Amino acid sequence: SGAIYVGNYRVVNRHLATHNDWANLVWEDSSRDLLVSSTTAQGCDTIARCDCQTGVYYCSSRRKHYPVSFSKPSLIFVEASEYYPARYQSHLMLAVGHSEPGDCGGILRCQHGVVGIVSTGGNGLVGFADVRDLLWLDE
Ligand SMILES: Cc1cnccc1CC(=O)N1CCC[C@H](C(N)=O)C1
Ligand SMILES: [Zn+2]
Repeated sequence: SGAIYVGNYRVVNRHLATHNDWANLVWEDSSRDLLVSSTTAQGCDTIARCDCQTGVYYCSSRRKHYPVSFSKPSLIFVEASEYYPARYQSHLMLAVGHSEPGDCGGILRCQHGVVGIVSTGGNGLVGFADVRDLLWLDE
């Protein structure tokens, strides 16, 4: 679990969105596993606007942060689950690192701010849904 709070927005994994998230829907993209809902309170996370390929992510299954090198956002094949059929997930970045299903929502950050959130994993690889292109999150 985990979310990004920037301005009047809450960014979560689309497969983990709540009833409240859907009742206050701003935008969602099944192909990205992202959903953004509105909030009454003001958020202070800073979104990175960069092409960083190194950063640190929070791994709840280990109660630890890990430094990683990650790939640029791309279309990557993702196995079927109770949430989605087998498909290509877009805007996804991979790194060599530990992750388990309850790890989705963990933040990946570089020196510039929030890069994205944990969205996939398995086989010693963790996948992060990028948020750096969503420029509207700041306005
Ligand atoms: C096995 C594992 C390890 N770390 C994080 C997550 C996981 C599970 C996993 O990859 N997915 C299940 C939930 C939906 C995901 C998606 N974006 O389609 C895919
Ligand atoms: Zn950066």
